[PDB]
Amino acid sequence: RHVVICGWSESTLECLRELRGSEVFVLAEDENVRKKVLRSGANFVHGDPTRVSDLEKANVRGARAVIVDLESDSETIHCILGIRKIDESVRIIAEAERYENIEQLRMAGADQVISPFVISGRLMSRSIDDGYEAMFVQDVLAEESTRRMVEVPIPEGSKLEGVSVLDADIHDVTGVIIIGVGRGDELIIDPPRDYSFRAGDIILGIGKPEEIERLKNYI
Amino acid sequence: RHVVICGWSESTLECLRELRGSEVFVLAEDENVRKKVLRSGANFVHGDPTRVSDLEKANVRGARAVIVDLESDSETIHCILGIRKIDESVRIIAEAERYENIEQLRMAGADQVISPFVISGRLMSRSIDDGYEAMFVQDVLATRRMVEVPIPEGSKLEGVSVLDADIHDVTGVIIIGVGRGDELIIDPPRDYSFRAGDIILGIGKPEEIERLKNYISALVP
Ligand SMILES: [Ca+2]
Ligand SMILES: [Ca+2]
Repeated sequence: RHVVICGWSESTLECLRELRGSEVFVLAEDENVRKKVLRSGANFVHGDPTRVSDLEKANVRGARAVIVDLESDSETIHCILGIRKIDESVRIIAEAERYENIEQLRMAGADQVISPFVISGRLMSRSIDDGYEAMFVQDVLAEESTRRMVEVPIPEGSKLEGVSVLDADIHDVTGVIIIGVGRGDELIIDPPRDYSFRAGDIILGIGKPEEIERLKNYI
Repeated sequence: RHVVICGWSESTLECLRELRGSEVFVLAEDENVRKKVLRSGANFVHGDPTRVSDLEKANVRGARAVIVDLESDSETIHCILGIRKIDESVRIIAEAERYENIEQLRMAGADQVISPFVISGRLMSRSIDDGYEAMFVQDVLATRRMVEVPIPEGSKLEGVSVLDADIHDVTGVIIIGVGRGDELIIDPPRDYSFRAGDIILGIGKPEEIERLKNYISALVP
């Protein structure tokens, strides 16, 4: 389908770059960003992210997801309320500028809130002696990285359905390091050898392209 | 030792929550942030982070590290230059508001640059279907968290390989990578050989982390 981005910022620019090859619509009030937006691989809709009519024009209804990052947390929350009037099921991902506004965004309808400064501050605290942890985080989240983090869903009828982590022996078989399994609303990091996989489970792993393809085929 | 923070923002506020117990000096020009800075646990120094005299009284010389986060790109650069006039080796970690200034920051002397909007933008792109990757980055940076453990001189594993070390089964800590020199080796091969100085990046619970520390300690009287 398509993804809709509300607001044009250093965060949303990086997001668009990472969605290369995907259809994207960017909705913003500053008409001067159209060229960069087009060059960046997306369609640009000039409008107000807090206005239902404009959110509808940017094709919010039925979108795979809507990403929101307006200049202010107050503007961001108004946009979320607006999206929910159009599609109460579409996934909404919003950026919070200040920690004190996170819950407000969730209440408005955000399914996920990303707080750049909370992540940066935590990384700052972990970088007093060296920068390996920050390096790890920034790199595995990049689609272009040689060894990156991938999400692989366990399809219905998978050979691993009902199979334990131990028996799946994924790392030796694929080369992919399993960091966690997403099931329902939670994430199980380093699942016990006992853990039994289920269809619908999301395997979070790290590996090179080759190893990733192997995991997909294995799964 | 002690850590110095230049400037004040939501990022340094969060950093402080993480550095509790450690001695921290915050140097900032807007006197309006003094209240919050003291409540966060840091000693406050009102001054110009771009001025050598103010950086010196904030204890930059000999610090463990200096974290720099100023709104101005130019000011961040000026701050780094000031730090380098005082201490040529102290670790400098700077925040970049815009991707385009990352290299100017390194040119000035920053050892590391953190780009909040790059990390956020990538997480946005990875969160289209679900939020597990974001859930990961959160749960690990704050039962199980990511940790760095240095291989000491004369360490038991100093010379042993990943296959032989079988650290995950022995400690329960999952090894996500090894830091050596200035390169990070993610998921070290079976043939990889631990060396003194290496930094092991792992995810585990406090007890599993402790097991790793002892499994890695040096054989010294
Ligand atoms: Ca933003
Ligand atoms: Ca900042």
